[PDB]
Formats: sequence, structure tokens, C-alpha cells
Amino acid sequence: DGRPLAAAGIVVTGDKAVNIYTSSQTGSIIIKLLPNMPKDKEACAKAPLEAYNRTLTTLLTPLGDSIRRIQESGLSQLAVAVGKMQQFVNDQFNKTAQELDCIKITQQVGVELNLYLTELTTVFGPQITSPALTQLTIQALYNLAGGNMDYLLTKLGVGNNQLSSLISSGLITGNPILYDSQTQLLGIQVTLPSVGNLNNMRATYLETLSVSTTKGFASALVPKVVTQVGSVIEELDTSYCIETDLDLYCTRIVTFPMSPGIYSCLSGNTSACMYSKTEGALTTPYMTLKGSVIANCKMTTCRCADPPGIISQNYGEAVSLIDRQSCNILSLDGITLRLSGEFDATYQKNISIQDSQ
Amino acid sequence: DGRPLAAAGIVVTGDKAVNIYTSSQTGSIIIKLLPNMPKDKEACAKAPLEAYNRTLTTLLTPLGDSIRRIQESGLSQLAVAVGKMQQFVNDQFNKTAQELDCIKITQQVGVELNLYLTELTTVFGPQITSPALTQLTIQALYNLAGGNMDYLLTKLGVGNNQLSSLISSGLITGNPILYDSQTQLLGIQVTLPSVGNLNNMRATYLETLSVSTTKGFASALVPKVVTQVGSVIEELDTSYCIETDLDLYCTRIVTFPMSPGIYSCLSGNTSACMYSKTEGALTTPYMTLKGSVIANCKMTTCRCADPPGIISQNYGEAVSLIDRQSCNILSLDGITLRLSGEFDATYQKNISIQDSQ
Amino acid sequence: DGRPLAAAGIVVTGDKAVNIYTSSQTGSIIIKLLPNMPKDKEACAKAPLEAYNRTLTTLLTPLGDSIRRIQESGLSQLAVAVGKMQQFVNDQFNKTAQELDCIKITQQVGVELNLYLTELTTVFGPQITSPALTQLTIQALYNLAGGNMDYLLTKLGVGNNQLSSLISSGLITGNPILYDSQTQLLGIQVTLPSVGNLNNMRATYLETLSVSTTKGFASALVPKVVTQVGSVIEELDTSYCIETDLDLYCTRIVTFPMSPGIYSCLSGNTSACMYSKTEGALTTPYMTLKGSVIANCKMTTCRCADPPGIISQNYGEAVSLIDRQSCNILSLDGITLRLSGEFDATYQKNISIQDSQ
Ligand SMILES: *[C@@H]1O[C@H](CO)[C@@H](O[C@@H]2O[C@H](CO)[C@@H](O[C@@H]3O[C@H](CO)[C@@H](O)[C@H](O)[C@@H]3O)[C@H](O)[C@H]2NC(C)=O)[C@H](O)[C@H]1NC(C)=O
Ligand SMILES: *[C@@H]1O[C@H](CO)[C@@H](O[C@@H]2O[C@H](CO)[C@@H](O)[C@H](O)[C@H]2NC(C)=O)[C@H](O)[C@H]1NC(C)=O
Ligand SMILES: *[C@@H]1O[C@H](CO)[C@@H](O[C@@H]2O[C@H](CO)[C@@H](O)[C@H](O)[C@H]2NC(C)=O)[C@H](O)[C@H]1NC(C)=O
Ligand SMILES: *[C@@H]1O[C@H](CO)[C@@H](O[C@@H]2O[C@H](CO)[C@@H](O)[C@H](O)[C@H]2NC(C)=O)[C@H](O)[C@H]1NC(C)=O
Ligand SMILES: *[C@@H]1O[C@H](CO)[C@@H](O[C@@H]2O[C@H](CO)[C@@H](O)[C@H](O)[C@H]2NC(C)=O)[C@H](O)[C@H]1NC(C)=O
Ligand SMILES: *[C@@H]1O[C@H](CO)[C@@H](O)[C@H](O)[C@H]1NC(C)=O
Repeated sequence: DGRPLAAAGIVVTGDKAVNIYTSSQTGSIIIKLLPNMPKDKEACAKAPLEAYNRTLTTLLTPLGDSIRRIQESGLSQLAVAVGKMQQFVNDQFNKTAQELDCIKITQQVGVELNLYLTELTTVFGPQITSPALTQLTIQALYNLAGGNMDYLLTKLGVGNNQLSSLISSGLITGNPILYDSQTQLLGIQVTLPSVGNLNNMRATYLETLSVSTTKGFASALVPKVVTQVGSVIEELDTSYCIETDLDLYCTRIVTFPMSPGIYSCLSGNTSACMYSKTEGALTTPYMTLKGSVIANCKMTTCRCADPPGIISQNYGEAVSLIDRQSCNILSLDGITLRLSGEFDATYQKNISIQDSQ
Repeated sequence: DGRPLAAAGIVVTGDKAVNIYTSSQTGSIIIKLLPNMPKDKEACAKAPLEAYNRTLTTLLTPLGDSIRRIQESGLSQLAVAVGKMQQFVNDQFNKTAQELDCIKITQQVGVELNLYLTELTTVFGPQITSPALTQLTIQALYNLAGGNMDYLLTKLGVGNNQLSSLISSGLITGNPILYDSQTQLLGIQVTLPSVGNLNNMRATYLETLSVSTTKGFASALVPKVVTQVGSVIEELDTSYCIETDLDLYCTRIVTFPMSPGIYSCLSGNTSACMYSKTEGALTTPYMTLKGSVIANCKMTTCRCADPPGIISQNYGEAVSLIDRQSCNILSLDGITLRLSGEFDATYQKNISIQDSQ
Repeated sequence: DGRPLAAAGIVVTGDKAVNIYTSSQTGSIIIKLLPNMPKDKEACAKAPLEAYNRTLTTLLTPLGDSIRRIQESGLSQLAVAVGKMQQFVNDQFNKTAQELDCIKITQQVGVELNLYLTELTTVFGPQITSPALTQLTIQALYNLAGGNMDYLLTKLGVGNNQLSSLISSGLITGNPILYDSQTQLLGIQVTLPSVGNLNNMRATYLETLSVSTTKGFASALVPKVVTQVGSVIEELDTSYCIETDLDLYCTRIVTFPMSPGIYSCLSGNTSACMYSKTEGALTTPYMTLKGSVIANCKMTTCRCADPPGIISQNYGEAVSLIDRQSCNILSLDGITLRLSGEFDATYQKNISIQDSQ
């Protein structure tokens, strides 16, 4: 649509793609809670494994239960000394020899065992923590697509330029359907969608400030969201769509035709537009948008606190932009928005080993 | 309601129960961050404990802070050698004897400790992580109910058939209200609802495809949601209800009467139904629904690329109901949708010990 | 607004402040996954470090991947025995000596290393888990504001009495934008608002019960949400606002004027109020509210099961409140709610060390 209509008081808040989808595809992820241990060097490993396999059931038990409830619905003489004493220390040192191995080995098994639990909870946290559907971690999906993400999406329908969008959409969800307390096995059931992107159709979001022109009583009449494919341009009933920043995942596409004037305006012309005054006294002659503020500097007073100055707008402008680069600290008769700022920080740890005696 | 009206163009997207609820019940979970240690074996335990108790405060300090901020508002001669040498290795080995014990005991205490923290954060993750109200993990609800779930639900009003529903609802939440940094004590305050299920009442969500019948311009006129108790059938104002898959958790029940024609239609008859044509050119003739895709295959070609052949229909039917069995790949003109798919995967870890000497 | 209109059937569900906001401020967190280790005492720490630095990549690799995808778019003789024997046990014990140290040190480096991963995932869980925008944990904000929470809120705009609110708002979000697998460095980009609290303006939520007065058909006509600055009282279009419990974070303040009758009513007068009867047969004559229930105890028989009694209002009252203090178990012809009740429990762990020999 462009923004010549900006001068008409019509501000474009957003433009987005449109797609039809279905939660038809499906999949299952079967988690193996007890890691695959090496053959027999367990006598040592038995210690930590127990602690682990314990919290494990201390954790999952409830999740399991719920799953159920839901589903239901003398040189010669003394020389003897050297004989014994010598053989003895050998035996002792040997005990100590391997006695240092078990420790050395359990030491490692525990740590590895511990890493796995936090890894596990990090990845399937949602599922581990609730019986209902839940968003899937980026890790989970990936594993599910056996590291071959290119493959999965292609099956799903979207391209890379729709991954985050898809993710945030909250369409790819999963849930715990099985928990073998004895084998320590967890069965999650993912649910993917089959997005089918329409084409060359884009929904466009519209917002309107109280412009004067006709009079400071003016406020153009247009819909909130309109879609269009070619010359057609009808009002889109978004009620049937999940709406991400970039895409619009709709189950259906119900729409409505609009006055000929409306079309005429929204499409290049400005005059066609029909203002009016439903607005109340208290309505604010400015609005926020993408970390910026679009305001009818004529209707009020655009005072810029940082670069001192009044941000005025001559005729033809209809509405000013005011953003990070134009001004740095706006003030619109009552409030004071700060249009710029930063913060940096680092998160890190310093380990401190305590020597011993 | 049934589906004779499917012939009329009235597709029924869903049926759900209805219950009034009140966030009146309440509870408090008081966590003890430092595990109950055994009395005396400490000297060894102090090392790991310190580290843990350290990160504990590193994690909870901020959370603690916010809570405040929020609330404000020679046979004889050489024989001697054997005497000393002997007694000596005895003492030394004995040192090494118990010196191998501490290492063994802390080795254990560390792992147990470490596990408890990831357990702790998995269970009370939301709470530990934000001062506001947050969904309760299944594990926490359970603990709170002292393992006796049957008891709790009984008090909340619901039965097992509503457990998943409730959890999904988001009505059961908790928030931190206490954090003794010295004692290492965390105080969560749970808030449970008091759902009182209405009886024999059921809301039914309706949707409508552009049927022809009257002319390919047709499209029945009916509410989007209607509740009913026996012969009574009015429009439901869902604005006052958390909407779960199987249940509707409302705070009130606001409804409106409908045209006698409407009641006639929705209730068996089909003739009473009054169509119209408010739809626009771009409105798609096929909606989507739980994996399948209902569509007016009369209104557009429904080619199925998998088992080939046009899914057709004719007279009396109204709309096709392309299912997964029926077809594996729809093609409603311009947009091909997968209606079936699958994926499986396994999550498991292979520990890999290292040896010593 | 008060409650003299409570006699008119107008119940006030809530009162909230109003503020303008703009996601203009921005910040960046840069995590260091591998802790700062001590100089050359690694030989020992190398073992656990390996495991840790492994699971790290195991975890972050997908996240790192998605980020890319998105961004692309004989006294003399035997005396000799004592000579060697003695010297030997010395050397041997000494090995055992320091062989007991590495085990002591890695014992620690492990636990520390293990905690930092769960801490890390606890803190930047959302960010680690998804490439899209996600709520920031309290611990992250804190860190970002260098422990100096007061300064931050000052820059953002709200006061301490708006922290809880702000967090809940969900306006403060962050998202990964960089994962240096080699250095093991994560790069989160936070986004904070710049709420500019409007002043003395307040949005008042209104709801109405079917009062009789006129007749058990009455049902006053008033908006759902009205704002008011001084004597002005127009209807608010909350459409443009995030709605917290305490605050209303809007992007704009659209409003509409209301009949002079309306104004007259809402502002003290009761008569001016224009009732009607759009209500259906099935509409309930009582609502729920913050753990209590406002009801027309004249329309239905209000009976308190617990403290027995027939809660009943009287001419001019028009409605009743029924608190926890008032009653414990309310009964509204059909349903019974638990206006009160509690639960308490504790969560804690008991470590059980295993002895050795
Ligand atoms: C490694 O070096 C960093 C330097 O950035 C150290 O960071 C500092 O450590 C303190 C203590 O953990 C951090 O937390 C503090 O917590 C108290 C709560 O009692 C709070 O009042 C302080 O405001 C602060 O948040 C602190 O953020 C941080 N300070 C600075 C100037 O960096 C880190 O501790 C070192 N690693 C280790 C293990 O010591
Ligand atoms: C981990 O702990 C679970 C907890 O039960 C163990 O599972 C039980 O195993 C015993 C013996 O194999 C069975 O009699 C039980 O029926 C199992 N389940 C329950 C609930 O008791 C599991 O064997 C443990 N795994 C390891 C390696 O120790
Ligand atoms: C060294 O040898 C033994 C073994 O430790 C000592 O006798 C006690 O034995 C019991 C049972 O194992 C242990 O609980 C005690 O700790 C041992 N005491 C000591 C001091 O270790 C014996 O007393 C020791 N003798 C020498 C010379 O060190
Ligand atoms: C865990 O760490 C906390 C924080 O350092 C310790 O708390 C201190 O405890 C001492 C003794 O009770 C008090 O005098 C201080 O006032 C406490 N400081 C804070 C900030 O609470 C706590 O004692 C440690 N616990 C253990 C078992 O090590
Ligand atoms: C942690 O693991 C990563 C990946 O396994 C290691 O990264 C490699 O680092 C070497 C140099 O040390 C580079 O030559 C490789 O190209 C890196 N590979 C990848 C995939 O990044 C990293 O070295 C490990 N860090 C430590 C301290 O062991
Ligand atoms: C600690 O005691 C409680 C008793 O209420 C018990 O339930 C719990 O299992 C014990 N802790 C451990 C780790 O067993």
C-alpha cells in the first residue's frame, strides 16, 4: 500500500504474509532416562547411579500418575620381618591401588550422570513438568528431525524464513503419554502442523491518528486489517489466525468487501477517504510503534527534551515520525517517552579450587 | 446438536462442558533449599555444601530482592629399623585409610547435593524465576496435595476427567513471597480455584462454509458459540471464560436469545436456516479442523495427489470432509496440505568412562 | 467511581492505572558458558571439564543452528632390604599422596562445574531453549541492570510499585543472536520498554448483574471499561493495551464519548441509568470475582452451607458480596462454591550417605 496515505492519517502498523495450516502431522519422542552405561565397571558406578535413579523417580512419579488419571478418562628370625612386612605393604598398596580407581571412576560417572539430568530437564522441561500440551524446545524438535532440519521443515511446509515465526506461533506442541517407572522410560507425543503458504497475498495492518486537515476532528475510516492479492483488497477477519510477527497462521480466510470509497483511498487515492469524529476528548493524538512514536505534532506539543526543540510539522506532513535519530527524549503533554537507551552486561563464573593437606 | 445441519453448511467445530469457578482456595508451599544433612559426617561434606549453598544465594538473591520491592508496595641396631619402619607404614596407611573415606563420602554428598538443585529448579522453576503469578508444575501441585491427589481435586470440585483441563486452564498458580537467605528457605504461595461444574449444560462452537444451496452465494447465519440446557438454546458470551480444550472455565454465564428461525435451524430443522452473502471474493471455501480439512469440494477442485482422484460430492452432502484415511495429500486449488505424517526419535545418552593407574 | 451505583446493578470489577510505552530501549547480555578456571591446576580438572564442555555443545548446537537459519533471511645383605623397602614405601606413599589430591580437586571442579550448568539453564532457560523472543527471567534483568535495580526502573519509567506489573506485562523480552561454539559464548539481546505513566488517568472496569428494580428483566447499560481524567469520563478501547493486574500498558489511548445519560449514571446518579433486557434465559444472576462472588441474592436463593443462613440483600442493596468472612461455602441454586479453604506442605530432601571401608 505504501505511505502516501500517511498524509491522510492512515499509518501502516504492519504487513504480514498469510498461510493455511493443519495440525495433522505427528510424531513421538521416546526418552531413555537412565543413560547407557559401560559393561561391568559398575560396582563403583552403583553409588551415584542409585542417587540419580532415585531423584529420577522422585521427579517423574507425579507426572506419571497424572498421565494415568487423564488417560483413564636374630638375622634368620628378623629376616622373616622383611619377608612379611614387604609382602604386606605390597598387598596394602595394591588395595589402595585399586581403591583409588573406584573413586576415580565413580567421580566421573556421577558428574556425567548429573550433567544428563539437567540436560534432560532443560530439553524436555515443559513435558516433564505438565500433562497437557506444551511448546517444544528448539532442542526437542531438532532431535526429532534427527539433526536434519532441512528435511523436517520441508515436510512441515515452511522454509527457513519461517522457522522462528513457526516456533513462536506455538503450533508445534507435545505432551507426556507414557512413563515406565521401572525401565525409566518417557514417552512424549509431538504434534506438528502442515502449513500451506498462500501466495502473493499479504495482510496489512492499519491504524489512524486524529488528523486535522478537514479539522482536528478528523479521523479517517478504514478497517483494522486488510488483505489483498493483486487489485482485490478486502477486510480480513483475523479471528481465525495465530499471528506471529512475520507470518499469519490461519485455519481459514473469512473476509469482507468494503465501501468503494475505502478501496479507492487505501489504494493510492487520498480524497476517497472519509474522516469523522467518534474519538473522545481523552484520546491521545499520537501512538507508539516499533520503539517509536507517531504523533500529530500539530494537535499537541512535540517537545524534544534531549535535542532541545519543538518538533513541529508543516502542512502536508499530517503526522510526524519522531524516532531515535530525529529526537532522543520525547514529551507529549503529560508523559515522557525515552526513545533510546542501552545496557550491557556479562554473566560468568570463576571457580575456586581449595587445595588440601 | 448432531450433524444434519452439516448439510445446511453449519459445521460444528467443537463441544465443551461449562463450570463456574472462583480463585478462592489458597495454599503455601515452604521449600527447604539446604538438604537435611546427617549429623557429624560434615568435615568431608563442608566442601561441596559450600559451593552449592553459594550458587543457591547467587540464584535466589535477585528473586529475593524483588519480592521485597513488590511487597513494600647391627642385628640389635638394625632391628630398630623394623620397629620404626613397621609402626610407620601402619600409621601412614591408616592416614591413607580414612583419607580415602572422606574422598568417598564427599564424592557422594556432592552428587546428591547437585541432583537436588536441578530437581528443585525443575519443580519450582517458574517461581524461582519470577515474582509474579506463574503456572504450577505438576510436581508442585502433587507435593502440595501431599501425594494424595484424589483428596485435593475433591476439594477443588473437579474429578480426574478435568485434571488435564484444569492444568491447561492456568487457573492454578503460585508466586514467591518469602526467601530467608540465611536459613535458605523459600516461600511459595499457591492459589487454587473452586470450580463448580454446571450440569447438563454444554457450549457448542459453530462455524460455516459458503454453501451453495440457495446459490453458491449462500452462507448460513448462526452464532459462533451456543450453550444449551435441554430445549433451551441461546448464544453464549464466551468473553467471560478461560477456554480449555475439554472444558470452559467461566466466571459468569452471559447469554442472549436468538431468532426463532435460528433456534429452529440449529435444533434439527434445516429450512428455518437463513443464509446470505457477506463473504468476499478472497474468502476460502475450505476451513481446517483438528488435522482434517472440511471443504465445499463443489466450490473448488479437491484433487488428492496421494491416492489420486478428485474427492467429489454431490447434492444433499453440502461439504466434503477430507480426512487422513480418505486422502493423504489434499490440493484445494493453490495450496497443497499434508493430512498425514509421522516422525519418531529417541533421546538417550551413552556415558563413556576413562581408566587410570 | 465508588459504589452507590452498586444499588443500580453496576458492579466495579476493577480499577487500574494507565501508561504509554514504547519498546525503544535495548540491551545485550553476553554469557560465558565455560567458567573462568584457575591457572595450571587443570591436569585434574580436565576430566570433568571435558564432560561439561561436551554436554554444552550437545545442548547449544541446535539453538546455534536455528539462529543462523533465521539470520540468513646376612646383616649387611638384608640391611639392604630395609634400604630399598624403606625408600620404596616413601616414593609409593608419595604417589598415593598427590594421587589423593587430583581426586580431591576434580571432586570439587566437578560439582562447581555441575552447578553452573543448572544455574545457567535456570537463568537463561527461555533464551537457551528458543530463537524467538522470550520472557526474561528475573535473574537476567537483575544481572543486566548490574544488581542496580533502582537505576534500571528509573531509566525504564516505572517505580517499584510497577515491577511486578512490568514483569507480568511480558514487555521485557530477550532472544539469542549468537553462539560461538568454539569459545562457548552465548549472545542474548534484551529489549526493555520505556513506559511513560500517564497521570491521574484511571481505567475502571465495569460489569452488571440482572437487577430487578424495574423488574427481574433489568440490566443497566454501561461500557465495560471507562477511563476518566477529572470530570471527563469516556469509554476506553483497551484493544491497544497489555493488561496487567495493577497496570494497563497501552500503545495508544483510543476512546469514545457516551450518552449524557450514561455519564450522569456512572458519575454518582442512579436514575439516569438505562436498563433493558437483552439477557437470555440461561444467564446466571451472579458472578465470580477475586475469590468471592457478587450475586443478586433476590433473584436466586443465596444459602451459606457452612455458617448456615440465607444471605439476603435489601431494597437499595441490589446485589451482595459474600466474602470468606461472610461465608465459607456459598450455594447459588445449582452450584456450591468453596469461598474458602487452604493447603500447606513442605518440599525438602534428606541426604543419606553410604559408608565405605
Ligand atoms: C568472577 O568475577 C566476577 C566479576 O564480574 C564476579 O562477579 C561479582 O560476584 C558477585 C558475587 O557473586 C556478584 O553477585 C553479587 O551478589 C550480591 C548478593 O548478596 C549482590 O548484593 C551484589 O550486588 C552482586 O549481585 C556480582 O554481580 C559480581 N560483581 C561484579 C562487580 O562483578 C564473580 O563473583 C567471580 N566469580 C566468583 C566465583 O567469585
Ligand atoms: C530405578 O528405580 C526404579 C524405581 O522403581 C526401579 O524400578 C523398579 O525395579 C524393580 C526391580 O527391577 C521392580 O520390582 C519395580 O517394579 C520397578 N518399578 C517400581 C515402581 O518399583 C529401577 O529398576 C531402577 N533402575 C536401576 C538401574 O536401579
Ligand atoms: C591403624 O590401624 C587400625 C585401623 O584404622 C587402627 O584401629 C582402629 O580401627 C577401627 C576399625 O577399622 C577404626 O574405626 C579406627 O579409626 C582405627 N583407629 C585409628 C587410630 O586409625 C589402629 O589404632 C591404627 N594404629 C596405628 C598405629 O595407627
Ligand atoms: C549459606 O550462605 C548464606 C549466605 O552467605 C549464609 O548466610 C549467612 O549466615 C550467617 C550465619 O547464620 C549470618 O550471620 C549471615 O547474616 C547470613 N548472611 C545472609 C546473606 O543470609 C548461610 O549461613 C550459609 N549456610 C550454610 C550452611 O553454609
Ligand atoms: C569445547 O568444545 C568445543 C566443541 O567441541 C571445542 O571447540 C573446538 O575448539 C578447537 C580449538 O580449541 C577448534 O580448533 C575447533 O574448531 C572447535 N570446534 C568447534 C566445533 O567449535 C572447544 O575447544 C572445547 N573447549 C574446551 C576448553 O575444551
Ligand atoms: C525426608 O523425610 C520425608 C518425611 O516427610 C520423606 O518424605 C523424604 O523422603 C525424606 N527425604 C529423602 C531424600 O528421602
